Amino acid sequence: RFLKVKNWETDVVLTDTLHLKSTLETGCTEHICMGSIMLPTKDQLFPLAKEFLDQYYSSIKRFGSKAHMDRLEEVNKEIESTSTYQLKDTELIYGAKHAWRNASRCVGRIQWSKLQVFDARDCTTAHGMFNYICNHVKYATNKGNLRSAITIFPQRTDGKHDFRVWNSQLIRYAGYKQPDGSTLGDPANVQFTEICIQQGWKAPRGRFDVLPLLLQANGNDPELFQIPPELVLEVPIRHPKFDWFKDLGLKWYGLPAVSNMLLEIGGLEFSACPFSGWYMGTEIGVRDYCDNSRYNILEEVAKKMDLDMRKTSSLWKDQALVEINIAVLYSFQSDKVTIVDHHSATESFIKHMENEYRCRGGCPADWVWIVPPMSGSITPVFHQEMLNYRLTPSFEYQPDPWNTHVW
Amino acid sequence: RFLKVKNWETDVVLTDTLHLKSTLETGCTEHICMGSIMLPVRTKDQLFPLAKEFLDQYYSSIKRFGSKAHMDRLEEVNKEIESTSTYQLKDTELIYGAKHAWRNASRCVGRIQWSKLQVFDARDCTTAHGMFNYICNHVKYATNKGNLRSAITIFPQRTDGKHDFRVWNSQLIRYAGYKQPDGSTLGDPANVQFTEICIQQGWKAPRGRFDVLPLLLQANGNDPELFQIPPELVLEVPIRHPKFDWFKDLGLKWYGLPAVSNMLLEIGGLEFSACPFSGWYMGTEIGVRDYCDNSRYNILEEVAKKMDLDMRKTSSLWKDQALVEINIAVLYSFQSDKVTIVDHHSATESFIKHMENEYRCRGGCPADWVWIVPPMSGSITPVFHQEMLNYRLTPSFEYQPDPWNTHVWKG
Ligand code: HEM
Ligand code: HEM
Ligand SMILES: C=NCc1cncc(OCc2ccc3ccc(N)nc3c2)c1
Ligand SMILES: C=NCc1cncc(OCc2ccc3ccc(N)nc3c2)c1
Ligand SMILES: C[C@H](O)[C@H](O)[C@H]1CNc2nc(N)[nH]c(=O)c2N1
Ligand SMILES: C[C@H](O)[C@H](O)[C@H]1CNc2nc(N)[nH]c(=O)c2N1
Ligand SMILES: [Zn+2]
Repeated sequence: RFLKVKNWETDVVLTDTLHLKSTLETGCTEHICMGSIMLPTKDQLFPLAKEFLDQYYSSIKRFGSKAHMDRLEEVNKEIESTSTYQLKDTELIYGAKHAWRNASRCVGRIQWSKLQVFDARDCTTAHGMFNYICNHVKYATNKGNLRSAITIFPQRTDGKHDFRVWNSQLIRYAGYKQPDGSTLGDPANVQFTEICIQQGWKAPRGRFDVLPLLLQANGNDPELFQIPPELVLEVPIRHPKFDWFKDLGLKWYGLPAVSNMLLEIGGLEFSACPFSGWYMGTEIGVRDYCDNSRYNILEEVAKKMDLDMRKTSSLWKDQALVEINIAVLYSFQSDKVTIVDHHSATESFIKHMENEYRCRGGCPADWVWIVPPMSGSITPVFHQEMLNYRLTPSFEYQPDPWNTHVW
Repeated sequence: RFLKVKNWETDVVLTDTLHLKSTLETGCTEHICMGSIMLPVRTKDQLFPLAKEFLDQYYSSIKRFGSKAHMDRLEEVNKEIESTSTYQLKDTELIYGAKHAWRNASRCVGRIQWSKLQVFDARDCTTAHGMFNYICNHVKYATNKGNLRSAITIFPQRTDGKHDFRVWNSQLIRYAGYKQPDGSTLGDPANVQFTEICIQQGWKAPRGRFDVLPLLLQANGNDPELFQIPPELVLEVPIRHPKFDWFKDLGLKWYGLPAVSNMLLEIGGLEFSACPFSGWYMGTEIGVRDYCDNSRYNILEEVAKKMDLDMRKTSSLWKDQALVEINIAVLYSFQSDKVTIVDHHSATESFIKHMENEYRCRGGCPADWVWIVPPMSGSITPVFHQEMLNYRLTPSFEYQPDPWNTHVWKG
């Protein structure tokens, strides 16, 4: 019930008490670990509201205060009447920052308290949403000096009036299926690029076409909007040693801005809550470029380096992978766009873990996601035992809108 | 209950019914996942259900479930337990048990080979000298002049836990570690504690960087004894790089035979506390972990210097770059000397096929993702994208405490 975690490279042992506050379920049982599975009303409402409000007022040294009790009273009265309730601005900000703080799969949580929260709860239309989103993008991008931000659209009411951003990220390249049988652009987005076309989009059918936004307000049909090109900061990808690298014609966008998740605070459900930080190099270099069901460029890069691709034991894929990742970092840095390498970020996370254990009693962490997709054991997180559990407020997964939307 | 797993690179979805035959606990609960935690005397009372369950499995596998041979064997074991508080396995049972323990080892990427395992029955052994002889033969047989063969040597089962056979080495072949008065470590830092024990027990240490450790063997619960593996039996490989000629000057070598000796084999409730087993190396065990862990030989810097990588900023990925070259050199060296080894791409690829085969033929394959995924280049191997269900089946290999922490000294 009081758990210890060991770092095996350093023998440091932390004691986790925070997990006893965990509420939601992991998917695992005593008979089975699902640690590597991708996705494992008024009486419902008030305890949830109460538990959140309890942690809020404790966090501001006002637990058991008149202001505390008043707010509990007040929210309880609002729930009784409206069947929902509204967060005070302060609570909204705490809630958001804490959803990040609790995101067990996030290696960048050391930055969690420095999140810019944009209250977009007065929004009523997709045009409105578009405006809020352009502002988020410009603010977050900041001419390459990235700043973390989240924009929070109105909370779910009766599930018929949901706000949803249909894109999985605010910025992402298109994916088209060729008669050739292959795939042009980003294969991860083939279906979404289709639904854009189905709903009107004029695709330039290229390899790196920034997708249009597909915005859904109040449960209405979603609408297309093109982000101002001048707001989409992109980095051309070159290598600091191989001049042929530029000829591969690769680029990536500076702003990772996840738009498809669900923010839960005090039982309230924010279906449209796009948030953004900045890239860890491997997200692009390892996953986006080298995953087989993505840009899958490994073969071509290797061939250009003239490595022995005959036997896998030449570790040519490994060599190419390293070089590709060197280039991603080199390009971003040269263009003064914020980026962190997998060594710095994992080392930062270890310090953060130690802070959370020391100041909060622990830190929920999903090893399967925290360890970078390359060079795993030469990063400190590899040797770090982690406890995974679900705290609230949280970011949750939610079904893709097209499978849901009552057209 | 049926459980599905998905490969997110291929969209293959498999169905697990095998987890239903799971008993032992995972460490996990509905409120906490302990999936990345490294480590999360038995009465006649608890012994017969364990025996029966095993014997039920064994006889299914040979398509004799419910036959008279099956029933009589259950009878015989039943009686033998109430009479002797334990029982003995038939040779067939031991062999089946050993293979299935490997097959059930959820952290082993090498399980495609599970059915081909040479079982050495050392249950007639009584003394440490007898142990040394058995081990020597294991080493010679498994080595096979570089053409490695999986083998396991099974010494006598636990009785009262007061007469245990134990191999005090974590591996049959492993390099000495020496702490120096200045804080630095000479040799393998992983073995400083065991090295010290050996030294105290009479071992004359050469005090070099790659001294092969002596066998420290415990028979029947008596104090352990030192034995030197004949050098001619210890196959080693000098490490060089195919393009880099300075690499040989790094003075590196490794032993060819990975032979794990500190685990406990459990079969039908019976506990085998000394069951050394051996296969062959996946290149990353040496090249990534043994050479490059900060707490091991830790050669990344020295290799990086020699490569003249930009080492001032970690965003140069000089570490990643040096790691790859070392792993290249490890594979090249072994292949050049015709010592069996497998790269992490081949091994993970084989594991996916094995695992699929296991779902089809067996209804599942327990697998520990945290361990299965290679410690370099994780996502460019197919296992990274594979969902896995982890659970514990018997027969199994279990951890046990280091014998020096539990041994009662005779003098
Ligand atoms: C500022 C620098 C940040 C860095 C370097 C970073 C890093 C990462 C990385 C590498 C992942 C793995 C994701 C993948 O492989 O697809 C991840 C996941 C995640 N991040 Fe962070 N992140 C940052 C900011 C943020 C912010 C601002 C938020 C929310 C306010 C956030 C919330 C999350 C969540 C919820 C996940 C897991 C999502 C899932 O379960 O699929 N991160 N992060
Ligand atoms: C024949 C070629 C084999 C290969 C390539 C192989 C590969 C591996 C690797 C790379 C590991 C992870 C090691 C680590 O990181 O510490 C492992 C773990 C393991 N292997 Fe295999 N193995 C082989 C044969 C065997 C055999 C013959 C047995 C037993 C009869 C076995 C049983 C196990 C067990 C029980 C573990 C888990 C160790 C633990 O929990 O600490 N393997 N294997
Ligand atoms: C697509 N992979 C699974 C998945 C599903 N749904 C959302 C996901 O987002 C990952 C994610 C989330 C937030 C991030 C913030 C910053 C950053 N650099 N990467 C980040 C990556 C990932
Ligand atoms: C010390 N490291 C953890 C550890 C503890 N106790 C036993 C271990 O065994 C690892 C292991 C076990 C069996 C193997 C068989 C073949 C192989 N190539 N590596 C293998 C590696 C590992
Ligand atoms: C099957 C496995 O759970 C899946 O591939 C996970 C593994 N770890 C990951 N880790 C990160 N950071 N991102 C991912 O998308 C994944 N995918
Ligand atoms: C904390 C963590 O469980 C520990 O470092 C694990 C990670 N995965 C591993 N995987 C393998 N194959 N071998 C190991 O020793 C480890 N160590
Ligand atoms: Zn688990």
